[PDB]
Amino acid sequence: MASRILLNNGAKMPILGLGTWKSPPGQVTEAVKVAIDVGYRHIDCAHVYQNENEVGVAIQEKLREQVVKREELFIVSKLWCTYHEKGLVKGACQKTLSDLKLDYLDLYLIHWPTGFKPGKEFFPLDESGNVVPSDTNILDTWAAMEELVDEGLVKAIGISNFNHLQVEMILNKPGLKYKPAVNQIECHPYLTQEKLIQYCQSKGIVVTAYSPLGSPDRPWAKPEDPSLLEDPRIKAIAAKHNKTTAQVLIRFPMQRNLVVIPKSVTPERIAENFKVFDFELSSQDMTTLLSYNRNWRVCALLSCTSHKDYPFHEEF
Ligand SMILES: NC(=O)c1ccc[n+]([C@@H]2O[C@H](COP(=O)([O-])OP(=O)(O)OC[C@H]3O[C@@H](n4cnc5c(N)ncnc54)[C@H](OP(=O)(O)O)[C@@H]3O)[C@@H](O)[C@H]2O)c1
Ligand SMILES: Cc1cccc(Nc2cc(Cl)nc(SCC(=O)O)n2)c1C
Repeated sequence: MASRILLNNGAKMPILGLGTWKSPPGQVTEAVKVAIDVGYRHIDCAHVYQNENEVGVAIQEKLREQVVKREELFIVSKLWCTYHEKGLVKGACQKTLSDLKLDYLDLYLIHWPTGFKPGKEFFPLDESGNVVPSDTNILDTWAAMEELVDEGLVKAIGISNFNHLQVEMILNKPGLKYKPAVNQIECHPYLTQEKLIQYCQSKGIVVTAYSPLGSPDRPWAKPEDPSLLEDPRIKAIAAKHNKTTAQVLIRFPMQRNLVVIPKSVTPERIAENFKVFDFELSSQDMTTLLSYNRNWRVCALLSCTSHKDYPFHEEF
């Protein structure tokens, strides 16, 4: 198991990163500091997570402490849906760089393929509870992302929550300057993403698996929902390998040549989640975990099911 994966831009992306969605501002600074101390070299961030300033504080402390150099870190952020308009992309990227206190990002992603009306609200809703779209399309937003690479503000650009047709739209864009390096998608034993992973890997696009533990802190969770961390079948695989259920869940995507970004703000769990390079799931273990697929999404963006670019009507 190599600890990094080569991207189509020539850079090496660490296969394990720390997620930061739902990491409250007063906890995330310590979380990122613990993560860097433990050995994480990749942090997944987003403007919409509303904590980039605090992530910035942590990165800067560790750089000043000389625990790491900037070139050893791989920092990802994401363009939020209200900034798809071509003329807003650069400003959004610059606000993120300013919050993170960085001169460049390693990877900047279009967070979702759906553009939302610009303004103060992250999720601008109509009276029916559906998001108000922006008059934007994916290809113009991609061209604005490419300008960030030309200016040196970001080393690589990519996408998140794009279906294969939407990726194909970018790959076939007239005058394409840069291919996406990464597609960041939800992926875990209940949503195994076989077809989309096959597709992406066949195009040289690295896949990053989000919500690998099933996002037990997601705010919309319901008691009837499935729970990976409580699944007795996965606990039995963990018990066999003298590991925790979370560690099994993190190792799983690693053996599929995916990047994985488990989130925690608990120092003991940050450390636990990093101890996944000292064991191997068997061929049978992988086949078994893949069989748990149930097409179940944490993140189904249900307020956008009428949006022209909603990604999840397509099979993959
Ligand atoms: N591109 C996108 O649209 C998108 C969407 C979703 C997620 N993401 C990214 O992917 C990351 C991970 O996904 P996620 O945040 O949804 O969920 P996750 O990483 O699947 O689960 C995080 C939850 O699991 C808990 N946890 C972590 N390690 C654990 C352990 N070893 N034992 C027991 N519980 C543990 C965390 O608790 P504590 O924090 O309290 O320890 C938190 O409640 C996000 O933070 C974000 O960076 C991206
Ligand atoms: C309180 C509130 C109001 C409106 C919408 C949402 N849904 C969110 C919020 C955030 Cl920060 N992230 C997601 S999905 C995670 C992602 O897109 O990375 N969904 C939430 C959590």
